[PDB]
Amino acid sequence: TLNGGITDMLTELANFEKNVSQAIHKYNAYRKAASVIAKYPHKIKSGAEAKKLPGVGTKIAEKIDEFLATGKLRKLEKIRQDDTSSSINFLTRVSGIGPSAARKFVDEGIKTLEDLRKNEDKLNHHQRIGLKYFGDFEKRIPREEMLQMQDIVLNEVKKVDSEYIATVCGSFRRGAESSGDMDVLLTHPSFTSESTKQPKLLHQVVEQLQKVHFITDTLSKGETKFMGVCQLPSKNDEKEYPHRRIDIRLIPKDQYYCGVLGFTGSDIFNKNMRAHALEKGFTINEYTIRPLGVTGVAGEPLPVDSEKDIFDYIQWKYREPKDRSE
DNA sequence: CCGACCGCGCATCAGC
DNA sequence: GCTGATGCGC
DNA sequence: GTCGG
Ligand SMILES: Nc1nc2c([nH]c(=O)n2[C@@H]2O[C@H](COP(=O)(O)OP(=O)(O)OP(=O)(O)O)[C@@H](O)[C@H]2O)c(=O)[nH]1
Ligand SMILES: [Cl-]
Ligand SMILES: [Mn+2]
Ligand SMILES: [Mn+2]
Ligand SMILES: [Mn+2]
Ligand SMILES: [Mn+2]
Ligand SMILES: [Mn+2]
Ligand code: NA
Ligand code: NA
Ligand code: NA
Repeated sequence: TLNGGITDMLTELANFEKNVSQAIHKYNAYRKAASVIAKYPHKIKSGAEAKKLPGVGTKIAEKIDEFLATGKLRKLEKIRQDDTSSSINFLTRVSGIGPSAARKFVDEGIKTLEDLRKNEDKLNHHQRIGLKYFGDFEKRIPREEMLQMQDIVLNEVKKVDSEYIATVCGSFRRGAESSGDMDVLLTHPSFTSESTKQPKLLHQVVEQLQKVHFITDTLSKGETKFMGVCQLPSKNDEKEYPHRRIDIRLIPKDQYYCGVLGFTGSDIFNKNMRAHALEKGFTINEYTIRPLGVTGVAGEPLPVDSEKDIFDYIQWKYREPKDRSE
Protein backbone atom coordinates (compact mmCIF):
# COMPACT_ATOMS: atom_id res chain seq x y z
CA THR A 1 0.00 0.00 0.00
CA LEU A 2 3.04 2.25 0.43
CA ASN A 3 3.35 2.14 -3.38
CA GLY A 4 0.26 0.15 -4.33
CA GLY A 5 -0.31 2.41 -7.33
CA ILE A 6 2.88 1.31 -9.07
CA THR A 7 2.62 -2.36 -8.06
CA ASP A 8 -0.97 -2.74 -9.28
CA MET A 9 0.07 -1.18 -12.59
CA LEU A 10 3.10 -3.48 -12.90
CA THR A 11 1.00 -6.47 -11.83
CA GLU A 12 -1.67 -5.95 -14.50
CA LEU A 13 1.04 -5.56 -17.15
CA ALA A 14 2.55 -8.81 -15.87
CA ASN A 15 -0.74 -10.67 -16.28
CA PHE A 16 -1.24 -9.14 -19.73
CA GLU A 17 2.12 -10.45 -20.95
CA LYS A 18 1.38 -13.89 -19.50
CA ASN A 19 -2.23 -14.37 -20.64
CA VAL A 20 -2.33 -12.42 -23.92
CA SER A 21 1.20 -11.88 -25.24
CA GLN A 22 2.30 -15.23 -23.72
CA ALA A 23 5.72 -13.75 -22.86
CA ILE A 24 6.42 -15.49 -19.55
CA HIS A 25 9.80 -13.77 -19.09
CA LYS A 26 8.20 -10.33 -19.33
CA TYR A 27 5.58 -11.50 -16.83
CA ASN A 28 8.37 -12.54 -14.45
CA ALA A 29 10.24 -9.26 -14.99
CA TYR A 30 7.17 -7.21 -14.06
CA ARG A 31 6.53 -9.38 -10.99
CA LYS A 32 10.18 -9.14 -9.92
CA ALA A 33 9.99 -5.36 -10.26
CA ALA A 34 6.64 -5.11 -8.46
CA SER A 35 8.00 -7.21 -5.59
CA VAL A 36 11.23 -5.25 -5.08
CA ILE A 37 9.11 -2.09 -5.20
CA ALA A 38 6.67 -3.48 -2.60
CA LYS A 39 9.63 -3.91 -0.20
CA TYR A 40 10.93 -0.37 -0.74
CA PRO A 41 10.78 1.55 2.58
CA HIS A 42 10.51 5.09 1.20
CA LYS A 43 7.68 6.34 -1.00
CA ILE A 44 8.52 6.26 -4.70
CA LYS A 45 8.65 9.76 -6.18
CA SER A 46 10.81 9.21 -9.27
CA GLY A 47 11.20 6.74 -12.09
CA ALA A 48 14.93 7.36 -11.74
CA GLU A 49 14.61 6.52 -8.04
CA ALA A 50 13.08 3.17 -9.03
CA LYS A 51 15.67 2.25 -11.67
CA LYS A 52 18.29 2.07 -8.91
CA LEU A 53 16.37 -0.91 -7.51
CA PRO A 54 17.42 -4.35 -8.83
CA GLY A 55 14.78 -5.43 -11.34
CA VAL A 56 13.65 -1.97 -12.52
CA GLY A 57 15.15 -0.96 -15.86
CA THR A 58 14.60 2.01 -18.13
CA LYS A 59 11.27 0.94 -19.64
CA ILE A 60 9.54 0.37 -16.30
CA ALA A 61 11.11 3.57 -14.96
CA GLU A 62 9.49 5.67 -17.70
CA LYS A 63 6.27 3.72 -17.15
CA ILE A 64 6.56 4.73 -13.49
CA ASP A 65 7.22 8.38 -14.36
CA GLU A 66 4.16 8.45 -16.63
CA PHE A 67 2.14 7.07 -13.71
CA LEU A 68 3.30 9.60 -11.11
CA ALA A 69 2.69 12.48 -13.54
CA THR A 70 -0.85 11.48 -14.58
CA GLY A 71 -2.12 8.75 -12.23
CA LYS A 72 -2.66 6.45 -15.23
CA LEU A 73 -0.79 4.90 -18.15
CA ARG A 74 -1.90 4.93 -21.78
CA LYS A 75 -0.48 1.44 -22.44
CA LEU A 76 -2.62 -0.26 -19.78
CA GLU A 77 -5.61 1.95 -20.61
CA LYS A 78 -5.60 0.84 -24.26
CA ILE A 79 -5.32 -2.81 -23.20
CA ARG A 80 -8.46 -2.41 -21.08
CA GLN A 81 -10.32 -1.18 -24.17
CA ASP A 82 -9.20 -4.16 -26.27
CA ASP A 83 -12.13 -6.59 -26.24
CA THR A 84 -10.04 -9.62 -27.20
CA SER A 85 -7.32 -8.73 -24.68
CA SER A 86 -9.89 -8.31 -21.89
CA SER A 87 -11.79 -11.44 -22.95
CA ILE A 88 -8.64 -13.58 -22.74
CA ASN A 89 -7.80 -11.89 -19.44
CA PHE A 90 -11.17 -12.99 -18.07
CA LEU A 91 -11.14 -16.50 -19.55
CA THR A 92 -7.80 -17.26 -17.87
CA ARG A 93 -9.41 -16.52 -14.49
CA VAL A 94 -11.17 -19.89 -14.75
CA SER A 95 -8.90 -22.56 -13.27
CA GLY A 96 -7.81 -24.94 -16.02
CA ILE A 97 -8.11 -22.30 -18.76
CA GLY A 98 -4.60 -21.08 -19.51
CA PRO A 99 -3.42 -18.52 -22.06
CA SER A 100 -3.67 -20.94 -25.00
CA ALA A 101 -7.11 -22.40 -24.31
CA ALA A 102 -8.43 -18.90 -23.59
CA ARG A 103 -7.17 -17.48 -26.89
CA LYS A 104 -8.61 -20.42 -28.85
CA PHE A 105 -12.00 -19.88 -27.19
CA VAL A 106 -11.98 -16.17 -28.05
CA ASP A 107 -11.18 -16.89 -31.71
CA GLU A 108 -14.11 -19.34 -31.62
CA GLY A 109 -16.46 -16.69 -30.22
CA ILE A 110 -16.46 -17.88 -26.58
CA LYS A 111 -15.70 -14.97 -24.28
CA THR A 112 -18.05 -14.79 -21.25
CA LEU A 113 -19.05 -16.84 -18.22
CA GLU A 114 -22.26 -17.90 -19.97
CA ASP A 115 -20.50 -18.70 -23.26
CA LEU A 116 -18.44 -21.23 -21.31
CA ARG A 117 -21.63 -22.61 -19.74
CA LYS A 118 -23.23 -23.13 -23.16
CA ASN A 119 -20.12 -24.95 -24.45
CA GLU A 120 -19.54 -27.17 -21.41
CA ASP A 121 -18.95 -30.11 -23.78
CA LYS A 122 -15.74 -28.40 -24.96
CA LEU A 123 -14.17 -28.11 -21.48
CA ASN A 124 -12.23 -30.86 -19.72
CA HIS A 125 -12.83 -31.93 -16.12
CA HIS A 126 -10.43 -29.38 -14.61
CA GLN A 127 -12.02 -26.58 -16.63
CA ARG A 128 -15.60 -27.44 -15.67
CA ILE A 129 -14.73 -27.48 -11.97
CA GLY A 130 -13.05 -24.11 -12.51
CA LEU A 131 -16.27 -22.91 -14.13
CA LYS A 132 -18.34 -24.48 -11.35
CA TYR A 133 -16.57 -22.67 -8.49
CA PHE A 134 -15.52 -19.57 -10.44
CA GLY A 135 -16.82 -17.13 -7.83
CA ASP A 136 -15.99 -19.33 -4.84
CA PHE A 137 -12.37 -19.67 -5.97
CA GLU A 138 -11.93 -15.90 -6.35
CA LYS A 139 -12.89 -15.53 -2.68
CA ARG A 140 -9.99 -15.98 -0.28
CA ILE A 141 -9.98 -17.81 3.04
CA PRO A 142 -9.55 -16.04 6.40
CA ARG A 143 -6.89 -17.56 8.63
CA GLU A 144 -9.53 -18.49 11.21
CA GLU A 145 -11.26 -20.72 8.66
CA MET A 146 -7.85 -22.09 7.63
CA LEU A 147 -7.28 -23.21 11.22
CA GLN A 148 -10.54 -25.18 11.09
CA MET A 149 -9.40 -26.93 7.90
CA GLN A 150 -5.96 -27.55 9.43
CA ASP A 151 -7.47 -29.49 12.33
CA ILE A 152 -10.00 -31.23 10.10
CA VAL A 153 -7.23 -32.40 7.77
CA LEU A 154 -4.52 -33.10 10.35
CA ASN A 155 -6.96 -35.24 12.35
CA GLU A 156 -8.35 -37.09 9.33
CA VAL A 157 -4.88 -38.19 8.21
CA LYS A 158 -4.12 -39.88 11.56
CA LYS A 159 -7.50 -41.62 11.41
CA VAL A 160 -6.08 -43.61 8.49
CA ASP A 161 -2.60 -44.18 9.94
CA SER A 162 -1.19 -42.38 12.98
CA GLU A 163 2.23 -42.60 11.28
CA TYR A 164 0.96 -39.81 9.01
CA ILE A 165 2.43 -36.31 9.27
CA ALA A 166 0.59 -33.47 7.51
CA THR A 167 2.02 -29.94 7.42
CA VAL A 168 -0.08 -27.02 6.18
CA CYS A 169 2.30 -24.73 4.30
CA GLY A 170 2.11 -21.94 1.76
CA SER A 171 0.49 -18.65 2.71
CA PHE A 172 -0.82 -20.13 5.96
CA ARG A 173 2.64 -21.15 7.14
CA ARG A 174 3.86 -17.64 6.24
CA GLY A 175 1.41 -16.26 8.81
CA ALA A 176 -0.89 -14.56 6.31
CA GLU A 177 -4.18 -13.19 7.64
CA SER A 178 -6.11 -14.60 4.67
CA SER A 179 -5.14 -17.16 2.04
CA GLY A 180 -6.00 -18.07 -1.54
CA ASP A 181 -6.07 -21.84 -0.98
CA MET A 182 -4.63 -24.48 1.36
CA ASP A 183 -1.33 -26.22 0.66
CA VAL A 184 -0.79 -29.52 2.50
CA LEU A 185 2.49 -31.43 2.78
CA LEU A 186 2.08 -35.08 3.78
CA THR A 187 4.75 -37.57 4.85
CA HIS A 188 4.73 -41.29 5.64
CA PRO A 189 7.76 -43.19 7.00
CA SER A 190 7.19 -46.05 4.54
CA PHE A 191 7.88 -43.63 1.64
CA THR A 192 11.48 -42.40 1.30
CA SER A 193 13.96 -41.51 -1.42
CA GLU A 194 15.03 -45.16 -1.68
CA SER A 195 11.75 -47.09 -1.92
CA THR A 196 7.97 -46.96 -1.57
CA LYS A 197 6.92 -49.75 0.81
CA GLN A 198 3.18 -48.97 0.92
CA PRO A 199 0.85 -48.16 -2.00
CA LYS A 200 -2.21 -45.89 -2.09
CA LEU A 201 -0.48 -43.68 0.48
CA LEU A 202 -1.89 -40.42 -0.88
CA HIS A 203 -5.04 -42.17 -2.14
CA GLN A 204 -6.02 -43.36 1.35
CA VAL A 205 -5.81 -39.80 2.68
CA VAL A 206 -7.78 -38.25 -0.19
CA GLU A 207 -10.42 -40.98 0.09
CA GLN A 208 -10.80 -40.40 3.83
CA LEU A 209 -11.14 -36.63 3.45
CA GLN A 210 -14.06 -37.01 1.03
CA LYS A 211 -15.76 -39.63 3.21
CA VAL A 212 -16.00 -36.90 5.87
CA HIS A 213 -17.52 -34.70 3.10
CA PHE A 214 -14.53 -32.33 3.18
CA ILE A 215 -13.08 -32.81 -0.31
CA THR A 216 -15.87 -32.06 -2.80
CA ASP A 217 -14.19 -32.41 -6.21
CA THR A 218 -10.91 -33.51 -7.80
CA LEU A 219 -8.95 -31.50 -10.36
CA SER A 220 -5.78 -33.60 -10.55
CA LYS A 221 -5.04 -36.88 -8.78
CA GLY A 222 -1.93 -39.04 -8.88
CA GLU A 223 0.42 -41.05 -6.68
CA THR A 224 2.11 -37.92 -5.31
CA LYS A 225 0.09 -34.73 -5.93
CA PHE A 226 -3.62 -34.07 -5.44
CA MET A 227 -5.44 -30.93 -6.59
CA GLY A 228 -9.08 -30.57 -5.66
CA VAL A 229 -11.80 -28.63 -3.87
CA CYS A 230 -12.64 -28.78 -0.17
CA GLN A 231 -15.32 -27.22 2.03
CA LEU A 232 -15.87 -26.60 5.72
CA PRO A 233 -19.03 -28.03 7.31
CA SER A 234 -21.95 -25.83 8.30
CA LYS A 235 -24.61 -26.43 10.94
CA ASN A 236 -28.08 -25.16 11.85
CA ASP A 237 -28.87 -24.11 8.26
CA GLU A 238 -26.16 -21.44 8.40
CA LYS A 239 -25.03 -20.15 5.01
CA GLU A 240 -22.77 -22.81 3.56
CA TYR A 241 -19.03 -22.19 3.61
CA PRO A 242 -17.63 -21.30 0.16
CA HIS A 243 -15.72 -24.02 -1.64
CA ARG A 244 -11.94 -23.70 -1.39
CA ARG A 245 -9.02 -24.97 -3.44
CA ILE A 246 -6.70 -27.45 -1.73
CA ASP A 247 -3.45 -29.12 -2.82
CA ILE A 248 -2.00 -32.24 -1.20
CA ARG A 249 1.56 -33.35 -1.98
CA LEU A 250 3.00 -36.56 -0.55
CA ILE A 251 6.74 -36.16 -0.04
CA PRO A 252 9.59 -38.57 0.78
CA LYS A 253 10.10 -38.34 4.53
CA ASP A 254 13.87 -38.00 4.17
CA GLN A 255 13.34 -34.96 1.90
CA TYR A 256 10.89 -33.21 4.24
CA TYR A 257 12.70 -29.96 5.02
CA CYS A 258 13.51 -29.08 1.41
CA GLY A 259 9.85 -29.63 0.57
CA VAL A 260 8.67 -27.50 3.48
CA LEU A 261 11.00 -24.81 2.12
CA GLY A 262 9.72 -25.27 -1.43
CA PHE A 263 6.00 -25.26 -0.62
CA THR A 264 6.06 -22.48 1.99
CA GLY A 265 6.87 -19.65 -0.40
CA SER A 266 6.71 -17.16 -1.56
CA ASP A 267 7.12 -18.10 -5.23
CA ILE A 268 9.16 -14.93 -5.79
CA PHE A 269 11.21 -15.68 -2.66
CA ASN A 270 11.90 -19.28 -3.71
CA LYS A 271 12.94 -18.02 -7.15
CA ASN A 272 15.37 -15.50 -5.64
CA MET A 273 16.67 -18.10 -3.17
CA ARG A 274 17.11 -20.78 -5.83
CA ALA A 275 18.90 -18.28 -8.09
CA HIS A 276 21.27 -17.34 -5.26
CA ALA A 277 21.98 -21.05 -4.72
CA LEU A 278 23.74 -21.51 -8.07
CA GLU A 279 25.36 -18.15 -7.29
CA LYS A 280 27.28 -20.00 -4.56
CA GLY A 281 27.44 -23.54 -5.96
CA PHE A 282 24.20 -25.38 -5.19
CA THR A 283 20.88 -26.29 -6.79
CA ILE A 284 17.78 -26.12 -4.57
CA ASN A 285 14.71 -28.17 -5.47
CA GLU A 286 11.41 -29.23 -3.95
CA TYR A 287 13.22 -32.43 -2.91
CA THR A 288 16.98 -31.96 -2.57
CA ILE A 289 19.86 -29.51 -2.44
CA ARG A 290 22.79 -30.82 -4.45
CA PRO A 291 26.23 -29.18 -4.66
CA LEU A 292 27.67 -27.78 -7.89
CA GLY A 293 31.32 -28.26 -8.75
CA VAL A 294 32.41 -27.61 -12.34
CA THR A 295 30.57 -30.52 -14.00
CA GLY A 296 27.46 -28.50 -14.85
CA VAL A 297 25.66 -31.53 -13.38
CA ALA A 298 24.45 -31.54 -9.79
CA GLY A 299 26.15 -33.75 -7.23
CA GLU A 300 24.61 -36.05 -4.68
CA PRO A 301 22.08 -34.65 -2.18
CA LEU A 302 23.46 -33.04 1.00
CA PRO A 303 22.41 -33.80 4.59
CA VAL A 304 19.59 -31.46 5.62
CA ASP A 305 18.74 -31.44 9.33
CA SER A 306 16.60 -28.27 9.35
CA GLU A 307 15.01 -25.72 7.08
CA LYS A 308 17.85 -23.46 8.24
CA ASP A 309 20.33 -26.10 7.05
CA ILE A 310 19.52 -25.11 3.46
CA PHE A 311 20.16 -21.47 4.35
CA ASP A 312 23.49 -22.48 5.92
CA TYR A 313 24.73 -24.23 2.77
CA ILE A 314 24.38 -21.09 0.63
CA GLN A 315 25.38 -19.07 3.71
CA TRP A 316 22.09 -17.15 3.81
CA LYS A 317 20.95 -15.74 7.14
CA TYR A 318 17.84 -17.72 8.06
CA ARG A 319 14.52 -15.98 7.38
CA GLU A 320 11.39 -17.01 9.24
CA PRO A 321 8.44 -18.08 7.05
CA LYS A 322 6.68 -14.80 7.88
CA ASP A 323 9.48 -12.83 6.19
CA ARG A 324 9.51 -15.14 3.13
CA SER A 325 6.46 -13.57 1.45
CA GLU A 326 7.72 -11.51 -1.49
C1' DC B 1 24.82 -4.33 -27.12
C1' DC B 2 23.36 -9.56 -25.79
C1' DG B 3 21.39 -14.21 -24.12
C1' DA B 4 19.27 -16.44 -19.46
C1' DC B 5 15.63 -16.01 -17.12
C1' DC B 6 13.07 -23.20 -12.05
C1' DG B 7 11.45 -27.19 -12.42
C1' DC B 8 7.84 -30.29 -10.93
C1' DG B 9 3.20 -33.41 -11.34
C1' DC B 10 -0.83 -34.40 -13.75
C1' DA B 11 -3.99 -34.31 -17.80
C1' DT B 12 -4.89 -34.29 -22.53
C1' DC B 13 -4.01 -35.32 -27.13
C1' DA B 14 -1.75 -36.69 -31.61
C1' DG B 15 0.50 -40.20 -33.62
C1' DC B 16 1.68 -44.97 -33.62
C1' DG C 1 -3.12 -50.22 -26.33
C1' DC C 2 1.35 -47.21 -25.88
C1' DT C 3 4.82 -42.99 -25.85
C1' DG C 4 5.94 -38.25 -26.37
C1' DA C 5 4.56 -33.16 -26.68
C1' DT C 6 2.25 -30.04 -24.66
C1' DG C 7 -0.84 -27.25 -21.57
C1' DC C 8 -1.64 -25.97 -16.90
C1' DG C 9 -1.01 -24.72 -12.16
C1' DC C 10 2.21 -24.15 -9.07
C1' DG D 1 11.77 -6.47 -19.39
C1' DT D 2 16.07 -6.69 -16.84
C1' DC D 3 20.70 -7.42 -16.03
C1' DG D 4 25.10 -9.91 -15.75
C1' DG D 5 28.68 -10.73 -18.84
N1 LIG E 1 8.16 -24.27 -8.87
C1 LIG E 1 7.25 -23.32 -8.67
N2 LIG E 1 6.68 -23.29 -7.45
C2 LIG E 1 5.77 -22.32 -7.26
C3 LIG E 1 5.46 -21.44 -8.27
N3 LIG E 1 4.47 -20.51 -7.81
C4 LIG E 1 4.16 -20.81 -6.54
O1 LIG E 1 3.39 -20.22 -5.87
N4 LIG E 1 4.99 -22.00 -6.13
C5 LIG E 1 5.01 -22.67 -4.85
O2 LIG E 1 3.73 -23.20 -4.61
C6 LIG E 1 3.41 -23.10 -3.22
C7 LIG E 1 1.89 -22.87 -3.05
O3 LIG E 1 1.36 -22.20 -4.19
P1 LIG E 1 0.08 -21.23 -3.99
O4 LIG E 1 -0.65 -21.06 -5.29
O5 LIG E 1 -0.87 -21.88 -2.94
O6 LIG E 1 0.59 -19.79 -3.42
P2 LIG E 1 0.58 -19.08 -1.94
O7 LIG E 1 0.34 -20.14 -0.90
O8 LIG E 1 1.95 -18.39 -1.69
O9 LIG E 1 -0.63 -17.96 -1.88
P3 LIG E 1 -2.21 -18.07 -1.73
O10 LIG E 1 -2.52 -19.50 -1.45
O11 LIG E 1 -2.69 -17.18 -0.57
O12 LIG E 1 -2.87 -17.60 -3.04
C8 LIG E 1 4.30 -21.96 -2.77
O13 LIG E 1 4.91 -22.22 -1.50
C9 LIG E 1 5.33 -21.83 -3.90
O14 LIG E 1 6.65 -22.14 -3.46
C10 LIG E 1 6.10 -21.55 -9.50
O15 LIG E 1 5.83 -20.75 -10.40
N5 LIG E 1 7.01 -22.49 -9.71
CL1 LIG F 1 17.77 -8.74 -26.32
MN1 LIG G 1 -22.50 -14.89 -26.01
MN1 LIG H 1 -3.95 -18.93 -5.58
MN1 LIG I 1 -1.52 -21.22 -1.14
MN1 LIG J 1 -20.15 -22.99 -3.41
MN1 LIG K 1 21.68 -29.15 11.58
NA1 NA L 1 18.13 -1.24 -12.27
NA1 NA M 1 -6.20 -19.98 -15.24
NA1 NA N 1 -1.56 -24.04 -4.33
